[PDB]
Amino acid sequence: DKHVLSIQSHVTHGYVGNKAATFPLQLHGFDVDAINTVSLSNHSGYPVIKGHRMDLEEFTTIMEGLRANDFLSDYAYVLTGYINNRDIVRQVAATVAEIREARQKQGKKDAVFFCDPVMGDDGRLYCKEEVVEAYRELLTHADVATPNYFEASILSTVEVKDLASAIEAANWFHTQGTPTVVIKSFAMADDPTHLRFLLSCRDTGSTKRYTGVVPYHEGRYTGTGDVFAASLVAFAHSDPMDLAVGKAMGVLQDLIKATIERRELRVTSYPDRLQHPSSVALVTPLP
Amino acid sequence: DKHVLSIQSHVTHGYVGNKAATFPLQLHGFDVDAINTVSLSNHSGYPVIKGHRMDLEEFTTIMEGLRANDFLSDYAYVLTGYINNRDIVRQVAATVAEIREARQKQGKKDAVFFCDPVMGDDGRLYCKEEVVEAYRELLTHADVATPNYFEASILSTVEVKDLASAIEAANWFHTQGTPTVVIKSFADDPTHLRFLLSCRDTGSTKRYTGVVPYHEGRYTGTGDVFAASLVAFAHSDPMDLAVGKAMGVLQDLIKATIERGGSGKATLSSRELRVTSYPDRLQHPSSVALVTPLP
Ligand SMILES: Nc1ncnc2c1ncn2[C@@H]1O[C@H](COP(=O)(O)OP(=O)(O)O)[C@@H](O)[C@H]1O
Ligand SMILES: Nc1ncnc2c1ncn2[C@@H]1O[C@H](COP(=O)(O)OP(=O)(O)O)[C@@H](O)[C@H]1O
Ligand SMILES: Cc1ncc(CO)c(CN)c1O
Ligand SMILES: Cc1ncc(CO)c(CN)c1O
Ligand SMILES: [Ca+2]
Ligand SMILES: [Ca+2]
Ligand SMILES: [Ca+2]
Ligand SMILES: [Ca+2]
Ligand SMILES: [Ca+2]
Ligand SMILES: [Ca+2]
Ligand SMILES: [Ca+2]
Ligand SMILES: [Ca+2]
Ligand SMILES: [Cl-]
Repeated sequence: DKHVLSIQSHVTHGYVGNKAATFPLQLHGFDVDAINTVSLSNHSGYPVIKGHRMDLEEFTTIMEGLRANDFLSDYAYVLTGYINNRDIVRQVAATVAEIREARQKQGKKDAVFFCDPVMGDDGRLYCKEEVVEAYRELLTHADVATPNYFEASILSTVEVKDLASAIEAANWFHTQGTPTVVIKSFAMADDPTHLRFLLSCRDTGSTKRYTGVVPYHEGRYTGTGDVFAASLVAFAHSDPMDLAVGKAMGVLQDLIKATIERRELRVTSYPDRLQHPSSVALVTPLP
Repeated sequence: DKHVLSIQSHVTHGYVGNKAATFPLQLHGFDVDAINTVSLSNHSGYPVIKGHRMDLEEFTTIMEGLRANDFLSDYAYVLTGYINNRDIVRQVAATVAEIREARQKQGKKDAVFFCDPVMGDDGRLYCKEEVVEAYRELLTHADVATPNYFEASILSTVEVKDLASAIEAANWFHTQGTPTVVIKSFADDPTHLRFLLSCRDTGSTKRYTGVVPYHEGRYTGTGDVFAASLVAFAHSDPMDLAVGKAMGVLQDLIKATIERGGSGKATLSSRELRVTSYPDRLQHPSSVALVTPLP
């Protein structure tokens, strides 16, 4: 039951996408079955990016092999990240539905679909508007979504700038049909040394909300969301979602503080820290 | 020092090529830069295999990204496995030469190129015939080669059936220009497999042999974890101890695969190597096979 289908980027150099997600999940005892939506030399922040991008036919070809060999019922978890292709984003919906059906037929626990709606960061979109709408549709089928504040803002049309606006953005995701939302971080004008996160859990129609903070470290980091979502899948397998978010945040804080001592996360260097973070973030219920 | 360029297959399901090699190398503290020569649903052993295969242009496109960002001097190790493309196999010699020149321009020690000539197993080619000769041409530029006994047999044209025949096959590799050869396993005594390590400086050859328990059944990915383990141990062990430790890793891995229900009669899925099951045993195997000098 620790089997994840991970639909994300591959880079030869550096740690984003399946390069950020695979080692942490393997360390936690998961089999990671990766579909590499792109196979590039490196992440999009280097001066030169080269390599291959999947089209829809390449994705449905891989699916045909997974289907033919009866692997689809293996996937207790689906984790989607960088896709940046309208046709493949839409196709994930059918892929998740076919996995749900194969698992239901075999009497296994429902799959948990973690959707990381990877679109941009730091005010910059890296996809066409058609990808934004495709994620709005796919999120009608997600169990968990892990947007950064920029993605939560563009999907909901709420500027996420504080806890109130994070909650309005999260409430949009619930209405869309995602029961569990993590807005991974936002800056606060009124609290400049912290980043705040929100965990919002819709049932009753009732919503349990949790918040907390991490230190706002100087500098910019790549692959933070990708290690975060992978770590969240790992912890959420055995922990309630609030404690799973706390551990995942602690993993990210150990990795960032290591990088400052010691932009690229050295995901490989602190294997102990990926499993047992030096501290957990408090994840406290809101009234 | 601990940076590997690994040119091998990617599979979604199961544990061969880059998926099999990457986790062990990461646990040993290496950055693995993977070029995925194919992106397939699963290994060639299953009834159905689907997905994308690199052509030479896709390979040179990735190399341009690595060149333009000045990453080539980082590669202290080059490891090749599944390519199954005559043009890309041919292009690896130019890639390695370019890395050696980038490294010297930065005052770095020379790279070590580990060439796993991935072509076939159990007496059957699963590569195009064209690829066999391309491996003969690449092996003259390899520092270390890790053929299975079938690959050693088809490259040298010696039937590797026993220690003497493995030695004749290894001598062919050395004459071809490969200084260090590991024939990973061959055939009394039904309950063991024997291996050969052969090191040509000198003009002299130091040979070693050893055995591992033979386990009933066909495993896939065993060569791929072995070559990755060998790169990892050879970074801080003499080659004979590195072979001993890599054999030990494989014995633990095969025993964990059997114990989780992957016996000789179990499904292909059940026999997939349990690469993630015992990460400590990937670094520190429960046994180290003896690698004893031949006279
Ligand atoms: N500058 C920062 N200081 C502290 N923690 C950070 C910082 N940037 C990222 N993080 C951590 O990484 C996690 C994910 O990063 P975030 O920027 O929210 O997502 P993404 O990488 O997708 O944009 C956050 O929840 C937080 O734990
Ligand atoms: N059936 C087996 N029993 C025991 N060890 C095995 C078995 N198959 C493979 N191994 C181990 O895996 C290593 C590599 O496997 P081998 O079959 O020689 O290469 P390949 O997987 O490339 O064909 C061997 O050196 C040995 O240690
Ligand atoms: C290919 C790829 N995947 C994922 C991410 C996000 O962490 C980026 C952006 N660095 C990227 O370029
Ligand atoms: C795609 C691929 N890579 C590597 C290997 C070697 O173990 C095989 C054959 N199982 C294969 O099919
Ligand atoms: Ca961010
Ligand atoms: Ca960032
Ligand atoms: Ca992200
Ligand atoms: Ca074999
Ligand atoms: Ca020739
Ligand atoms: Ca030579
Ligand atoms: Ca085999
Ligand atoms: Ca092999
Ligand atoms: Cl706030």
